[PDB]
Amino acid sequence: MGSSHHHHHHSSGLVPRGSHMDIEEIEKKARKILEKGDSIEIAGFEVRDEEDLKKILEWLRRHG
Repeated sequence: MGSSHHHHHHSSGLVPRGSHMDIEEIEKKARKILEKGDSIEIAGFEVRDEEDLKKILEWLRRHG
């Protein structure tokens, strides 16, 4: 019932420069490769889809 993994639409994106530094800012650059028809290797992890971007999102964000 509603298997909606898409947590980000990516309409365009303002592409901000936050003091916090969030993967949101990086995802506007990163996903732009994925939607163009290539794969971007983020932090040595080969991201091919915005689904693969969710793994490097959570793993890098949890990496204290």
